[PDB]
Amino acid sequence: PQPISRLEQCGINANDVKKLEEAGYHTVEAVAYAPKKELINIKGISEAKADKILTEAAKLVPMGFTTATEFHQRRSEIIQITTGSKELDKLLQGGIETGSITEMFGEFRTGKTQICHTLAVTCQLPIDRGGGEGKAMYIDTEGTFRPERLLAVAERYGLSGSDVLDNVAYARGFNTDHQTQLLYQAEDMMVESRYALLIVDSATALYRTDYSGRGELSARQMHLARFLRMLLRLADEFGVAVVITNQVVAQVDGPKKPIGGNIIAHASTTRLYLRKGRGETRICKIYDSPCLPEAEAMFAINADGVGD
Amino acid sequence: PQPISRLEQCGINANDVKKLEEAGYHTVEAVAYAPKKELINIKGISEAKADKILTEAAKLVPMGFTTATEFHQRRSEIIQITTGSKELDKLLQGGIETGSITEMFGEFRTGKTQICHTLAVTCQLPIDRGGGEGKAMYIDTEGTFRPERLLAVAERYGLSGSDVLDNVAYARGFNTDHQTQLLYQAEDMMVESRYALLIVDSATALYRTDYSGRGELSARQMHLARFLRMLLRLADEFGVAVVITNQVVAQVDGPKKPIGGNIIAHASTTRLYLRKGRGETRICKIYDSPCLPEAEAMFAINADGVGD
Amino acid sequence: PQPISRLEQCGINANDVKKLEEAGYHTVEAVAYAPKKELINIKGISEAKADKILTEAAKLVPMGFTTATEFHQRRSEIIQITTGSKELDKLLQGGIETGSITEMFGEFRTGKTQICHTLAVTCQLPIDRGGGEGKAMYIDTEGTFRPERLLAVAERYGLSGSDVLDNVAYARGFNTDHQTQLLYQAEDMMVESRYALLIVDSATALYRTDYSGRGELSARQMHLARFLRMLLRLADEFGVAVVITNQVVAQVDGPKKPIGGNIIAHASTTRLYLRKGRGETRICKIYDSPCLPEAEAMFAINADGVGD
DNA sequence: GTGACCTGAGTCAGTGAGTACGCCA
DNA sequence: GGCGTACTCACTGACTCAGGTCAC
Ligand SMILES: Nc1ncnc2c1ncn2[C@@H]1O[C@H](COP(=O)(O)OP(=O)(O)NP(=O)(O)O)[C@@H](O)[C@H]1O
Ligand SMILES: Nc1ncnc2c1ncn2[C@@H]1O[C@H](COP(=O)(O)OP(=O)(O)NP(=O)(O)O)[C@@H](O)[C@H]1O
Ligand SMILES: Nc1ncnc2c1ncn2[C@@H]1O[C@H](COP(=O)(O)OP(=O)(O)NP(=O)(O)O)[C@@H](O)[C@H]1O
Ligand SMILES: [Mg+2]
Ligand SMILES: [Mg+2]
Ligand SMILES: [Mg+2]
Repeated sequence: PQPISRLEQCGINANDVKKLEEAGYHTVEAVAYAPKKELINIKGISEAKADKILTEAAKLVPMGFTTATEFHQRRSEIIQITTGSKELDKLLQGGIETGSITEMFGEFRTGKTQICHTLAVTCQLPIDRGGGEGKAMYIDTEGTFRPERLLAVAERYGLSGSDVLDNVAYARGFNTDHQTQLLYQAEDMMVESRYALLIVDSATALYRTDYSGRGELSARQMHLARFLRMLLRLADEFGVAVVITNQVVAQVDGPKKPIGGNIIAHASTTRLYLRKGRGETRICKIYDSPCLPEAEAMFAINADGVGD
Repeated sequence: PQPISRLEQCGINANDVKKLEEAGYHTVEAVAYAPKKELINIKGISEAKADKILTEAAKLVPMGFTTATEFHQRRSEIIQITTGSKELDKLLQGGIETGSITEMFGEFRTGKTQICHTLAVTCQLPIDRGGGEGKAMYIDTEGTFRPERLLAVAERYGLSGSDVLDNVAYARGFNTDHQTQLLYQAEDMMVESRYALLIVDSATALYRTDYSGRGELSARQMHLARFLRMLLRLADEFGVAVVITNQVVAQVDGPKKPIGGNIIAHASTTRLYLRKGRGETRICKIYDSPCLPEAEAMFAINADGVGD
Repeated sequence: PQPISRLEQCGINANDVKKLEEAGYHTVEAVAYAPKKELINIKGISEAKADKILTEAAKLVPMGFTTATEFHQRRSEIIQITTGSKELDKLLQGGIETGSITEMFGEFRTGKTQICHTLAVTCQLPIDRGGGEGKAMYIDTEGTFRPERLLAVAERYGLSGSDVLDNVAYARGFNTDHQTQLLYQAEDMMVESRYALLIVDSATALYRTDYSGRGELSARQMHLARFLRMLLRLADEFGVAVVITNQVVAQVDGPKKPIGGNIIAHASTTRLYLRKGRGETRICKIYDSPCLPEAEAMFAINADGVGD
């Protein structure tokens, strides 16, 4: 957490610091991730303070050509502890690749919210369970968040108390504004919420309800792309696992197809697939990942705890 | 391959040469390549100083009319870094020419970063396997550069695990402005070396999330043109391949076209479309190349690297 | 044509002829075309000197009216260069005409470079079959010169060998001032030897990438007008077939119009819109030509060249 | 042979750029 | 297999002539 408040000590005007904090941006990394074009439109920042803040931000962080040795060493802060029920974290080697946009693009009845609760609990798994991690956020656009499931999966992982594992943000969207403000206040600049989980339950569901037809596609997807960029910037800020879900559409043209299309196809790092099949048990895929190979898995929910 | 300070050794004022060095010109070609307008825009340079700088620059480097057979004998050595797949480096004649800019685009899960990952390693190779006898300076904006592959690459090529990572230069470049900036830092830090492959993985991932909406589109494409022209400058200046990769959007008629419009369409020399095929096997196509004919590959993304 | 120092040997003092030799006036036709306002601003020459050199040049070069009947005699023996395709041949009424500016624009992968490459070899074919029997100059601005593709054309028509790469002269413009300066250097290489093609592989790519905004819009259109003026001077004093190449831009208001605006739109006698057709086969439609219809035709790019 | 004085009058336009964005049984 | 809508960007500079009137 290297925020705009620590930027004050660098010699930056306090008034401009607060007038940037009142905007979306909250950290030196945030402005260093935005052009001069985005800084030019903040009222009270006029074409000179923006540039000098750009130079100060560029000098403050080592945002230059490295050799990636340090990048592999930074891989150590990143843990994939998605245990689930069976064959998670073994065949699906990367369940939570912190710093990457995991995307459970799946189907109804195939346990996307259930696995989201599992993921939220596992991101709170202590150091003894293969690494201890924090928790910062949960978006509930479709209004399906039952912390009773959190308690049930807590008992699965050996957690007696689930109120400690109660996710720090039960925010909801109600519309396409993707909960603008929480990305801004919850920039996770405190001492907690480091290597946390940022769940967006049905991130682009509301983009389907509110935004409608071809007449609103451009605005819908540009809003979506700005939102996904905000997610990616949040992930780049320290390290956080951006785990989102998504629903399928039906290809009447002549069986799942992306919703959000190529914006979410390219934005998300490790995109994922879920299937029901036969019996109670359901199948997944390992689908997109620059590191993992295509494969399938095998899992089932229980009442006293859930896998995938 | 002649450092800019050598013009000072000719007799040009030391203050002028250093102020040009921090002006974005780090080779005797950098000053010669640009027009007088950019040199004039530099602080401390008048019209006369710029004119004498241009004359002394044109004195050294041959800006003349060499017959096409001279260029053909220059074309005997092209290096043509191999791809790793027998069919892929057969569709490409010998590979990809060094000294021209190549672009790879496709939908998700098409192995653009896979081709980059298994084609940058093939540059720090003896020419016996179509190597380049150079290094890499992979630049990557989305963080698709997952280090697990980055250190699981080297088991097939015949090289140790130490001298693959130690021969790449990775930064992030999480801005539209940071792309050209990183190009400048790369030029000034790699003039004193012998590189064979500069990779700009996602040239246009950052020209969507950043410059949102029309009206803001023209500045987006002007910045893209600036970046692409400086990119092309690194080809004549250092004789390297500068492979970039692209993305797609749904061309809603009311399904596959590259982003960047007609600015990335023209600057690129060779354009490769990667598409998911029947099963794990991929399909590559020659979209837009000056010498290469249109044909399809069938390369398969294997664990060691792109094979067939 | 006659070189600059022809009447000077018995006329003006050789010193001022060598003084104006730096100003890029390497033929007495060029001095004839010269405005007095553009000769007062060069060093050495006074009012009386400028007037006397202009009177001498006007004595050497015809300047007034001429009955269109005799100019029809000139136009009946001009040479039209074969394009390399049989169907493009009749479409362009004998192919690319000489002594005038021709401009083919289009999106990528439309074969604009490919037609120029085949034009560079068909520049040397005999008078009974090919275009002008002369050395082909290839001022190139994108680096997409492929001598290999030149050869494949040489196998056809039975002019194989590197004897076609010796005739072709290849420059490489690196900016706008230099692309303009290269026409001063190219000015003297055509008064001493026969050249029959003035391919500027992209007339406007560097204008697009050099002058950034709207503040530079008046400047760049002025400079481009000057460049097209010297192009027209070359075309109408050497009788070379200038073949410039234009890119495209996308209309956002409502769909691909060429870049350059009302300057190059008016100042490019013949315009072609090459468009991709189906498969490997592309289409060439006429856009703006004062003497041939606005139809559209067919062609394709093979491993041999741009033929059927 | 001696002996300086007095400011008026405005002008004349030019240059286009730049695509995005899936949907539904 | 019948489905549309979205707008903002700016800098440019060189220019000349004209005179004529007196007494102590
Ligand atoms: N506690 C449980 N025990 C066993 N099976 C369960 C349990 N909870 C849910 N399930 C099963 O898992 C499915 C959950 O599907 P899920 O995709 O999470 O629901 P949804 O309504 O599609 N939510 P979302 O996809 O986030 O919009 C249910 O339909 C049941 O078949
Ligand atoms: N070890 C491996 N063995 C086999 N296949 C692998 C292996 N690692 C990666 N792959 C495959 O390579 C594919 C390419 O990854 P991909 O999703 O294209 O990365 P990306 O190019 O960064 N994504 P995008 O930007 O959407 O193209 C994966 O989906 C796997 O199918
Ligand atoms: N040997 C060949 N055989 C057949 N077709 C070929 C061959 N070489 C190139 N082509 C075709 O020519 C196309 C390229 O045309 P080109 O003239 O390079 O377009 P351009 O618009 O000038 N390129 P850019 O630099 O992106 O503007 C390729 O996409 C192929 O379709
Ligand atoms: Mg469900
Ligand atoms: Mg890919
Ligand atoms: Mg071309």
